Amino acid sequence: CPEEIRDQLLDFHEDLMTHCGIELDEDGSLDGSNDLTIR
Repeated sequence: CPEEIRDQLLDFHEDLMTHCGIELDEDGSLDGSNDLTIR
């Protein structure tokens, strides 16, 4: 099977949110606070 058992690969889709683009699209995806306690 693929890596993700659920449907496809990751987070219900890739080329959506944070991971296909990480040069600054991750940096845009990490928008504000309240993502982790290390903030």
